[PDB]
Amino acid sequence: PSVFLFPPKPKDTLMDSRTPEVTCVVVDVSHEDPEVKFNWYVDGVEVHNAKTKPREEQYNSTYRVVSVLTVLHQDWLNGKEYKCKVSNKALPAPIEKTISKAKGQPREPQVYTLPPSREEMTKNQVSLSCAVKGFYASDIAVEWESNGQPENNYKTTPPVLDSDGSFFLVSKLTVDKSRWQQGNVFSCSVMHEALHNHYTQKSLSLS
Amino acid sequence: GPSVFLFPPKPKDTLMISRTPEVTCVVVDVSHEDPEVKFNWYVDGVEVHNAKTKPREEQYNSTYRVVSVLTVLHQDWLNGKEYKCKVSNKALPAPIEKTISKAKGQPREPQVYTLPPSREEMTKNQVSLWCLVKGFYASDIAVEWESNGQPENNYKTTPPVLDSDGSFFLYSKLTVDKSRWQQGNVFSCSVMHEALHNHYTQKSLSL
Ligand SMILES: *[C@@H]1O[C@H](CO[C@@H]2O[C@@H](C)[C@@H](O)[C@@H](O)[C@@H]2O)[C@@H](O[C@@H]2O[C@H](CO)[C@@H](O[C@@H]3O[C@H](CO[C@H]4O[C@H](CO)[C@@H](O)[C@H](O)[C@@H]4O[C@@H]4O[C@H](CO)[C@@H](O)[C@H](O)[C@H]4NC(C)=O)[C@@H](O)[C@H](O[C@H]4O[C@H](CO)[C@@H](O)[C@H](O)[C@@H]4O[C@@H]4O[C@H](CO)[C@@H](O)[C@H](O)[C@H]4NC(C)=O)[C@@H]3O)[C@H](O)[C@H]2NC(C)=O)[C@H](O)[C@H]1NC(C)=O
Ligand SMILES: *[C@@H]1O[C@H](CO)[C@@H](O[C@@H]2O[C@H](CO)[C@@H](O[C@@H]3O[C@H](CO[C@H]4O[C@H](CO)[C@@H](O)[C@H](O)[C@@H]4O[C@@H]4O[C@H](CO)[C@@H](O)[C@H](O)[C@H]4NC(C)=O)[C@@H](O)[C@H](O[C@H]4O[C@H](CO)[C@@H](O)[C@H](O)[C@@H]4O[C@@H]4O[C@H](CO)[C@@H](O)[C@H](O)[C@H]4NC(C)=O)[C@@H]3O)[C@H](O)[C@H]2NC(C)=O)[C@H](O)[C@H]1NC(C)=O
Repeated sequence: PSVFLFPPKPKDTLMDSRTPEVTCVVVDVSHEDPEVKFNWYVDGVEVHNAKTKPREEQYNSTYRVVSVLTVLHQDWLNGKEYKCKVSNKALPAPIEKTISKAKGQPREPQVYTLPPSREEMTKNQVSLSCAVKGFYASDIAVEWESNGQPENNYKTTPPVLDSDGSFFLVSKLTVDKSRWQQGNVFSCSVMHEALHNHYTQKSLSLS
Repeated sequence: GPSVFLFPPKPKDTLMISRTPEVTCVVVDVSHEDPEVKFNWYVDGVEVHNAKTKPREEQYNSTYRVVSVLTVLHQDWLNGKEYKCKVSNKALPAPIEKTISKAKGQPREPQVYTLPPSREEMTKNQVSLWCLVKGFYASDIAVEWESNGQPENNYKTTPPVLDSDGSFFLYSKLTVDKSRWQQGNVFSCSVMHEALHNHYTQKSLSL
């Protein structure tokens, strides 16, 4: 059996109303030795506000035991390291993994909206684009709105490392050509730690 | 004991008759005690015998790495033939088999749209030209940029992203000096995919 450690979701660390969690996942737990132990440490000191989630049975007769430790938003953003220690009979030793936020000076996203190409104006649905570039580190959230309400027919590329060490991505919202032609306003909402209030939004409409 | 990794041709290799597409079978962690390794190759389950196997190469961790390379016919790959590499070791409990092929499904033609810079970005010294490529299947694809027939190499392309209709999309961002955009030099996005006629299309962008 092997251990895998996962950071919080980007949006979770950026809004106080959300609950960021580090999650320790362990797999290949044979039914013969299905009892697993966890121990969590934050910046070298042990912590006890963690929990454990109910297990499952994978298709290969191996259990998948998990444990989520709730973290302070500011703890994670300030760089603290999260060590998860895993002990079991079938493992010769206690496995450990330490994870933290990427190191370095945060850099603010620049957000640019791009209207659909005229060539796409022959289709019944058109593509609205939100370029987000120059940000560091790569944790970011992007979503779309119209008239203050969610526009969910969108997909966003992962962050891509640019030649200057910052990241970019593009979000693509697909809407009915009719909606774009009447002049409705669409908005691209970006959250990132380096933005004021962790949030910014840019609009896009037919001129 | 040993592990086997099986690698496909690069996207452009199967798309141009000048290039040579290859499937590469790599065996690592071969021991000194049992160093002998045998490859068997199969196409749609029929054994083939034209592969080129290199002699074992000792690595700095005192294991051997052994490589066998199978030339494939472009149209065999594009027609979905399955390529199986079988690796035999006297230490191995049974031979290790790996198979690779093109991703399954009906190919779908990429639509290619160029997008000019946002007016907001027009206040910077450098500027971003966008090549949207969407609706393609499968996700093996190549994108590059040129101006006046010469490579424009200062670009980055997102990985393909699975869209909600089952096809893929990606963006390629070419960054150029804003001056070049404003004298009106023409930039071109070139795309290769099995579902394009002649496996190639090109879209231009200019002020
Ligand atoms: C002893 O050393 C050797 C050699 O290492 C060399 O020497 C030592 C001393 C050091 O100096 C090294 O730095 C030095 O490189 C070690 O051999 C290595 O063994 C590891 C683990 O066994 C292999 O890892 C795999 O790597 C492949 C990808 O490998 C390509 O990219 C590497 C760069 O990222 C590159 O180094 C490789 O050479 C190879 O490069 C490609 O080569 C092809 C063919 O020539 C070429 O056409 C390409 O252009 C070229 N590409 C590039 C970018 O250069 C990786 O894909 C593997 O991941 C799969 O397997 C993992 C399980 O091991 C799993 O976690 C992954 O998720 C993934 O799993 C696969 O997932 C897919 C779908 O996602 C699924 O379909 C598959 O079935 C599944 N496979 C599974 C589960 O097995 C993997 O990470 C190294 O390639 C190999 N190095 C070399 C040079 O061969 C050896 O480990 C050392 N031994 C000890 C005991 O220490
Ligand atoms: C039985 O069947 C089981 C179920 O199919 C199977 O379990 C699987 O086990 C494999 C390993 O054997 C494990 O694979 C790892 O996956 C890591 C990422 O997992 C993500 O994403 C995958 C899908 O992409 C999901 O399946 C996972 O559940 C997990 O999802 C995340 O879950 C958390 C939980 O809260 C969420 O918060 C996340 O949002 C969510 N994300 C996503 C996208 O879903 C992957 O990182 C691992 O790769 C690394 O380790 C490998 C060693 O095995 C290396 O080969 C590889 O190169 C990676 O190395 C790391 O690379 C880093 C970046 O470059 C470096 O910085 C590190 O240094 C380096 N570390 C190491 C140690 O190498 C790995 O592939 C699956 O996740 C797991 N599935 C599940 C559901 O748990 C069993 O294996 C099966 N057993 C048998 C015997 O058949």
